[PDB]
Amino acid sequence: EIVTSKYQKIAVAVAQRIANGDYEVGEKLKSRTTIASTFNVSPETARKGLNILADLQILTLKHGSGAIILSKEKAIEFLNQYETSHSVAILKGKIRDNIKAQQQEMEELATLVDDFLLQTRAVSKQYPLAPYEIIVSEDSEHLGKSIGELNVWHQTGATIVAIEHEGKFIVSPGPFSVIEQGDHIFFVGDEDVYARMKTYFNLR
Amino acid sequence: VTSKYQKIAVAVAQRIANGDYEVGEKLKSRTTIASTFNVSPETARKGLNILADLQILTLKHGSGAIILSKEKAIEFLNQYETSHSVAILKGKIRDNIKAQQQEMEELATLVDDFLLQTRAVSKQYPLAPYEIIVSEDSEHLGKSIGELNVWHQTGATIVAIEHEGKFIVSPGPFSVIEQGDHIFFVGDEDVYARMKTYFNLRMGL
Amino acid sequence: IVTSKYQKIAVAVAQRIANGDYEVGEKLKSRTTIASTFNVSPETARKGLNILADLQILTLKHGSGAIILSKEKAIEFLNQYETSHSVAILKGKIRDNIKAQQQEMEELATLVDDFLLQTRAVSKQYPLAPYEIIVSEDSEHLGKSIGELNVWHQTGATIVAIEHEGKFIVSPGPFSVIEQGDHIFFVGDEDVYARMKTYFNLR
Amino acid sequence: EIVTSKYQKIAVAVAQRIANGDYEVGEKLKSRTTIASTFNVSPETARKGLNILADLQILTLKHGSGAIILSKEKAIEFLNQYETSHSVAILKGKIRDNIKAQQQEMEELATLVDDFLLQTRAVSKQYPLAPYEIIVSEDSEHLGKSIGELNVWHQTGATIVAIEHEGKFIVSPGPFSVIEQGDHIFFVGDEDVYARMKTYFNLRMG
DNA sequence: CGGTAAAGTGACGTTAAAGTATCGTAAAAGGGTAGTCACTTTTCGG
DNA sequence: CCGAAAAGTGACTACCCTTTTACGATACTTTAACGTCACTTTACCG
Ligand SMILES: Nc1ncnc2c1ncn2[C@@H]1O[C@@H]2COP(=O)(O)O[C@H]3[C@@H](O)[C@H](n4cnc5c(N)ncnc54)O[C@@H]3COP(=O)(O)O[C@H]2[C@H]1O
Ligand SMILES: Nc1ncnc2c1ncn2[C@@H]1O[C@@H]2COP(=O)(O)O[C@H]3[C@@H](O)[C@H](n4cnc5c(N)ncnc54)O[C@@H]3COP(=O)(O)O[C@H]2[C@H]1O
Repeated sequence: EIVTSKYQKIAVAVAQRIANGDYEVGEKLKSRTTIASTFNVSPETARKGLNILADLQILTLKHGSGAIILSKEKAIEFLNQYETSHSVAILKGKIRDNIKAQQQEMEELATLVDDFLLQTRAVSKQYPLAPYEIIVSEDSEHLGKSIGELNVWHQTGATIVAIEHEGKFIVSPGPFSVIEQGDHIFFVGDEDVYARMKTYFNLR
Repeated sequence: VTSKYQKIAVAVAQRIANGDYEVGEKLKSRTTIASTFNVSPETARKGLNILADLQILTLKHGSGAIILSKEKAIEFLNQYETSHSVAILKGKIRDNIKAQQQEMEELATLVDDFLLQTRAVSKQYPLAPYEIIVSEDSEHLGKSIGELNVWHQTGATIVAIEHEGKFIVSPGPFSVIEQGDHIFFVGDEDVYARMKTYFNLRMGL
Repeated sequence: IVTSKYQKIAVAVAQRIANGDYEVGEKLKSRTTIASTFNVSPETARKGLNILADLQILTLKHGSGAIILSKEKAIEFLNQYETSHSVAILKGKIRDNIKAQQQEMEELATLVDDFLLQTRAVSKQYPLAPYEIIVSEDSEHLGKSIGELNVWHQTGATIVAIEHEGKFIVSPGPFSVIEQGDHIFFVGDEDVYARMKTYFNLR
Repeated sequence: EIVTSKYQKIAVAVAQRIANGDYEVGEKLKSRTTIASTFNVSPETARKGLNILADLQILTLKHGSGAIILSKEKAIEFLNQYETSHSVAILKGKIRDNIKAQQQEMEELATLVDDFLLQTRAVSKQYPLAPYEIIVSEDSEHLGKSIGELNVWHQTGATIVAIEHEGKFIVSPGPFSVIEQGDHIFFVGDEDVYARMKTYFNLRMG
């Protein structure tokens, strides 16, 4: 997710304090070791954060001395740009997460289409008396009705051989079997009957 | 297609060009660069090798980095930016997004035919139908499936009739069963027993 | 959680057994011959034959080959394989994947929109570097607007900003007034700079 | 872009000949080196192509007797089966080209947006001013006109500092400089002036 | 009171460690190769 | 004319080579800490 440098984190924190006014312009800061203990960091790590601010003309520290705040206006500008552009950073990170996730989806797609082709080949390899099958997952006035109430053969030309409901099968279902949403209908007919069944159950 | 070494180069060229490093001021070479940019000394060294190759600085003094000319640093910045991507980078990203949008449209249509080329989905379950040859005399011959009311008589769902070697799939109630036809139907073993009895086939094993 | 060629071998051989092409008594060819017929490794063929062995469709205690065991259990295995593998279920997954990818790209499009909006355009760090003069000398051109002076036609300069009493107006237009002591920021070349200096009596 | 084993090619070729009738049913496909010489291929790749044929039950094999042709109807059916499924597989191979190019453009997008962030922080470190740069790449009633004819400052609030045309820059352009399609316009102003310039030159660009 | 020297503290620079990424090597599998094995056909001899 | 032997070819198999994928190791980069150096302040002495 979001990771920044600890050095940067310290720099941003102290720059925010300066911009808020805790450290006024011209405020002395003979520091290193004291603020290092405030931040529970090695005294040396403190400078790693405060000379980056000096080259950026936010403060001035002579050798062996304390940091003197220089420009309120420029420290404010820098802190603002950094935080709003670290929001630029968070948006950037979300784009990289999104594109990597999409590469993950497209890799799954690759294996799916290879697997799809493999199954189409293996399924064709038999041919005893293959029937036609659909999943009635869309809303339709034909759901919650029995096969006889629908009068299926007269509506679509299909002969239903089996209904799968909640993973269970009824073969040779008869007129009293009910077709419910999500059920699988196995049926025989030709390509036109398959097309009729798809339209009849609002499947495309 | 770029690494942060270029960014270092631009940053230090910017300092030189603004006048932050006065004309002829010396840097502490790798140590100063690493302390400033947080970049490693090995990348930094190539970063400054860039400005050496363009004569913005000289490194023949192991001590550090001597800056040479502010005018050449400004030249560097300009050509660098123009040959790289800034407002072009915004345009390139837009072009990339639109190219991928078109590629996805092509993909959507490809898959449509791929899926529609499957004009049906089969199962090859054990639901494959029993086959009986109605070769014996029977009161049921010469009648239509609907007149017989077959499912209610035997529990069978007829999927096809073979008559004179020709098949009718999904036969409906008006198809007639004639002597010698083959009836294909789904059911279980008990449905098979009912069909065999119904059509006077008790002789068959 | 379903990817295998050995399963394709398993179903193929089970379909042969169940249809009756391979009678019960009959022996299958060598594990190496089946691997070559199905164009795969002997090891994957070993997995396929182990599948039907675990389902008691074949036994391999003989080196000559695999002996067929049960035609009905091959049929029993075809039913279970149908369930596990699934047919249009596979197609449906591809449609869902495509739909999810389209939504992910819509999210990406909007993300980039804000990223690019930012708030403004950009910069090319050009030597456009605008000149600055301070109009501190007396001049008949002071107390006049940029349009009244017709500056570009007089000096070749394009004024980008005026500083007046320490405050800035950027893109000033023809109605902005140049007063004594103001700073004029402008673009042009060295000759334009020279014209501006002379024009405002800065020699 | 085609990856069918050599064996499989050999099988298809000889099966096609059988289905055409060049190799009749009782006629024996004898001479294995002689079959290798027919296609100038190795005799063992040919022998195995024929073996895969024999195992799909198109021809029968036996010592001393060249492969005898068994069934016309089934060899014909199998030829047609390979004809459909192989093009199905080629269509599958196509979606692969799409996913590959798109993954490449995503890896490309990732680098582009990383550098875009790099540019934003780099330009945030500016000097007195950074003029907005627009590329007038869209069709517009304003193209082919001079800055003075357009009366740009009064239309948009922008002061144009330079035009880039055919890679050449004119600084301090004046009213007689013309804006042509594809030019880069550099101008000063604020965020609102930028919005006016973008609208004025038909750059909504969604 | 002024100057000098010493000590202490803060900063800067350099080096080391840890984590992540990339590349190379190795292993496994899938597909082609020649050697061997057997069977059938042809020729010769009885 | 029939039988036997030899030769040629089909059938068989163990193997080898090539390609792809996965894992491991090395390298690089970033962040932290130890050490050393400089500057400032104080105290003491002249
Ligand atoms: N292929 C077949 N196999 C076995 N028997 C068949 C049959 N076709 C028709 N019948 C029999 O004839 C009756 C009328 O069939 P019909 O198709 O007109 O009218 C049918 C049909 O439109 C529909 N239906 C019933 N089962 C169906 C199924 N499995 N598939 C499609 N439609 C079915 O409900 C109506 C009443 O069905 P019900 O079973 O009470 O009554 C059925 C049934 O006893
Ligand atoms: N670089 C530019 N960017 C944007 N628009 C430009 C432009 N150059 C010319 N125009 C537009 O064309 C009009 C006539 O410009 P011209 O240079 O002849 O006549 C100008 C010019 O001599 C002078 N002027 C105005 N603004 C100026 C400026 N920022 N710098 C220098 N001269 C300016 O006053 C006259 C009237 O100015 P006004 O703005 O009413 O009208 C301007 C303006 O609308």
